[PDB]
Amino acid sequence: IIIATKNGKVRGMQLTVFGGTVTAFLGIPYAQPPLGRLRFKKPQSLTKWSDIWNATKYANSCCQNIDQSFPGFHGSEMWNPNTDLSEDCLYLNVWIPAPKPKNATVLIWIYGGGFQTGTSSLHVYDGKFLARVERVIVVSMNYRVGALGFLALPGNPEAPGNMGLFDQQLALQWVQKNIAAFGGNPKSVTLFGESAGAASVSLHLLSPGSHSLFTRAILQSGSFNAPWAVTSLYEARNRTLNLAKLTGCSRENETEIIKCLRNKDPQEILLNEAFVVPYGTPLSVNFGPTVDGDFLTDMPDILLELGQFKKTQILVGVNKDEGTAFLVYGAPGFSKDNNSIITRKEFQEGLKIFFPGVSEFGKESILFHYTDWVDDQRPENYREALGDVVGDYNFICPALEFTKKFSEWGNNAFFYYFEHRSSKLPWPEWMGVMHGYEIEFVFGLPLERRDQYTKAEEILSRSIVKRWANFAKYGNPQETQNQSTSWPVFKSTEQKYLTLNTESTRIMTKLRAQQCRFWTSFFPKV
Ligand SMILES: *[C@@H]1O[C@H](CO[C@@H]2O[C@@H](C)[C@@H](O)[C@@H](O)[C@@H]2O)[C@@H](O[C@@H]2O[C@H](CO)[C@@H](O)[C@H](O)[C@H]2NC(C)=O)[C@H](O)[C@H]1NC(C)=O
Ligand SMILES: *[C@@H]1O[C@H](CO[C@@H]2O[C@@H](C)[C@@H](O)[C@@H](O)[C@@H]2O)[C@@H](O[C@@H]2O[C@H](CO)[C@@H](O)[C@H](O)[C@H]2NC(C)=O)[C@H](O)[C@H]1NC(C)=O
Ligand SMILES: *[C@@H]1O[C@H](CO[C@@H]2O[C@@H](C)[C@@H](O)[C@@H](O)[C@@H]2O)[C@@H](O[C@@H]2O[C@H](CO)[C@@H](O)[C@H](O)[C@H]2NC(C)=O)[C@H](O)[C@H]1NC(C)=O
Ligand SMILES: CCCCN(CCc1c[nH]c2cc(O)ccc12)CCC1CCCCCC1
Ligand SMILES: *[C@@H]1O[C@H](CO[C@@H]2O[C@@H](C)[C@@H](O)[C@@H](O)[C@@H]2O)[C@@H](O)[C@H](O)[C@H]1NC(C)=O
Ligand SMILES: *[C@@H]1O[C@H](CO[C@@H]2O[C@@H](C)[C@@H](O)[C@@H](O)[C@@H]2O)[C@@H](O)[C@H](O)[C@H]1NC(C)=O
Ligand SMILES: CC(=O)N[C@H]1[C@H]([C@H](O)[C@H](O)CO)O[C@@](O)(C(=O)O)C[C@@H]1O
Ligand SMILES: *[C@@H]1O[C@H](CO)[C@@H](O)[C@H](O)[C@H]1NC(C)=O
Repeated sequence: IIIATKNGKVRGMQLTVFGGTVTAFLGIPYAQPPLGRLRFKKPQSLTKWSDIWNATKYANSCCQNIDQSFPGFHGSEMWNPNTDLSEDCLYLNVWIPAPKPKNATVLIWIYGGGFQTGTSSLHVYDGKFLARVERVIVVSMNYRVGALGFLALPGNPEAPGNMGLFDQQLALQWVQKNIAAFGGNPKSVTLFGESAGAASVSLHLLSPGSHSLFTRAILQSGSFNAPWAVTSLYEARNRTLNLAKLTGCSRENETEIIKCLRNKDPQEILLNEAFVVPYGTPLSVNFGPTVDGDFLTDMPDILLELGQFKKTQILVGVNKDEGTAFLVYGAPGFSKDNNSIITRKEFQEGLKIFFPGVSEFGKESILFHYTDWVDDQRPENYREALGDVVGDYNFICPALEFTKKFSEWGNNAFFYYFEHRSSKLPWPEWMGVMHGYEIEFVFGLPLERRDQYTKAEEILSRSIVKRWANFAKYGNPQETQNQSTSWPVFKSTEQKYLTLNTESTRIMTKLRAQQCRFWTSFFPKV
C-alpha cells in the first residue's frame, strides 16, 4: 500500500476492476507549486517530505477557462475540469497492476484541450483498465495551460514560454527516477496523447532534453506542424503585450510587466486571455508552444525537415470527422440540435470564421477545391464540406505530413484511420466520428460490460488496447492471436494505413491524397 519514492513515502488505494485489482496513486506532487514569485517560471524541483503523502484522490486541476456553450450537455461538459481549479496543480497519477509487476512497460498520457484547457482527472482518461487488462503502468500528469502555461517573453526567465511543456518534462523525469519503485521499467516508457497532448508528444520527440526520458511515442489527432500548435515569436509578443495592456500592466521594463501580472488574481488573467487576438477562431490557441531557445531550439518545421529528432517508432492516427465538432462553436447555420443544412453563402461565411486573416483569393481557393461536387443536389453538400475543410487543414493533413517526414529518416511508423461512431455519443449524427471520441476506446472503457456500449464495441476496444500495449512493449502494434489484420508500416512511397472500425479492418493507401496536396503544398503560399 505504501511506496518509498525519492522525495518521500506515498500511500495508494485499492481498486476492484474486472474481478481483479489495480493499485492507484492519485495526486502525487512532482514540482514546487508555481505560486507567487514562481508564477510563469519553469517548474522548480520539489523538496523532501517526512510524512506519508496520501495519494488517494485526484488533485487540483490547473486554472483554465471552461466551455459554457452547452450547459447541462454531457457532450461538452465531459471535457470540463472535474476537480477544483488552482494554480497549485502540478500533480500526477500512477496505476500499477496488482500484484506489483516486476518490470512493466509504462504508458504516459498527455491530455489535450488546445493548450488552454484539460486535466488528467477526466473519466475518459482513467488508466485502471489498461493496468488491469494489459499489465502496463499508466501515468498521467497535470500541466499548466493558457497564459499561465505559455506566456512568452523569449529569453526572459521570469516568463520564458513553454512552461507547460517543461511541466510535462519534469513529470517524465519523475517517472525515470521513481517508477522502478512501483514495479515499472524506466527503459520502456511510451508517451501517448491526443490533440494538444499529441502535439506535445511530437515536441518531446524534437526537444533534446526529453530524448532520454522515453522510448516510443503515440500521436492521436495532433502534431506540432498543425496550424494551431505553435505560436510565432511575433504573435507571442503581440499577445503578451496585449494581455499587459488589458490588465493595466503595461510597463517599459519587461520584467516589471511580469511583476505586475504576478499580482493579478488568476481569474483576471483568464478573463483577458480570449481578447489578446483581434480575430479568434473556435480553434484559437491564444497561448501555446513557442520557439523559446530552451525546450525548442529552432522552428520545428525546420527540425522535422532536416531529421533533427529522436529516432524511434511512432504510432500516428486521426478520426474520420475531426472538423465537425468545431462548427457549432461559431459557424453560421450550424447547431447540435438540428441537421445544419447550410447554403453556399453560409459555407462562405464559415470560411471567414475559420480563416479570419486569410485573403479573399485564399478563401475562394478553399471553396474551389472543396465544392466540386460528385452530386450538386445533395443538400448536406456544404455542411460536410466545411467539416472536411476544418478537419483536413487542422488535423488530418498535418498528421499525415508528420508521418511521411518522420518515416523518411528510417524509423518504423504506423498510421490508423479511426472511423467508429460511439453508440453512446450525445452529439447528433451529422457530426460523425468526432474529434476526441477514440480516446474512450484507447482507455478500454467499452470493456466494462455494464456501461451500455455494444459488444462489437467491446471487441474493438479490446483489440485497440492490445495493439496500443504491444506497440509500447514491443514497437509493433499487432494483435497476433485472433486472426487480426496485420498493421503494415507506413512508408513515404506507398503510405499504407489501417482502418479501425467494428465491421472489417482494412489496409488502405494514401489517405485524403487529393485534399492534402492542397493544404500542404498550395495553401501555405497564400
Ligand atoms: C528491466 O528490463 C530492462 C530491459 O528493458 C528492455 O530493453 C530496453 C532497451 C527496451 O527495449 C525496453 O522496452 C525493454 O523491456 C533491464 O535492463 C538491463 O539492465 C542491465 C543491468 O544489469 C544491463 O546490463 C542491460 O544492458 C539492460 N538491458 C537492456 C536491453 O538495456 C533491467 O535490468 C530490468 N530490471 C529488472 C529489475 O527487471
Ligand atoms: C497586434 O496587437 C494590436 C493591438 O490589439 C488591440 O489591443 C488588445 C488589448 C486587444 O483587445 C485587441 O483586440 C486590440 O485590437 C492589434 O491592433 C488592432 O487591430 C484591430 C484589427 O486588426 C483594430 O481594429 C484595432 O484598432 C487595433 N488596435 C491597435 C491599438 O493597433 C493588431 O491587429 C494585433 N495583430 C497584428 C498582426 O498586428
Ligand atoms: C439550425 O439552428 C440554427 C441555430 O438557431 C438556434 O438554434 C435552433 C435549434 C433554434 O432553437 C433557433 O431558434 C436558434 O436561434 C439556425 O440558425 C439561425 O437561423 C436564423 C434564421 O431563422 C438566423 O437569424 C440566426 O442567425 C441563425 N443562427 C445561427 C447561430 O446561425 C438554423 O437556421 C437551423 N437550421 C435548420 C436546418 O434547422
Ligand atoms: C471558442 C470555443 C472553444 C471550445 N473548444 C474547447 C477548448 C479548445 C480550444 N482549442 C482546442 C483545440 C483542440 O484540439 C481541442 C480543444 C480545444 C472545443 C470544445 C470541444 C472539445 C474537444 C472534443 C470536441 C467536443 C467539444
Ligand atoms: C493519510 O491516511 C491515513 C490512513 O487513511 C485511513 O486508512 C485507510 C485504510 C482508509 O480507510 C482511509 O480512508 C483512512 O482515512 C490517515 O490516518 C492519515 O491521517 C492521513 N493523513 C493526512 C495528512 O490526511
Ligand atoms: C481474443 O478472443 C478472445 C475470445 O475469443 C476466443 O478465443 C480466440 C483465441 C478464438 O479461439 C475465438 O474463436 C474465441 O471466441 C477474447 O477473450 C480476447 O480478449 C481476444 N483478444 C483480443 C486482443 O482481442
Ligand atoms: C436540446 C434538445 O432539443 N436536445 C435533443 C437531443 C440533442 O439535440 C441531440 O442528442 C444532440 O445534442 O436529441 C434528442 O433527439 C435525443 O437524443 O433524444 C432529444 C432532445 O430534445
Ligand atoms: C528591470 O527591473 C529589474 C528588477 O528591479 C532589474 O533587475 C532590471 O535591471 C531592470 N531592467 C531595466 C532595463 O530597467
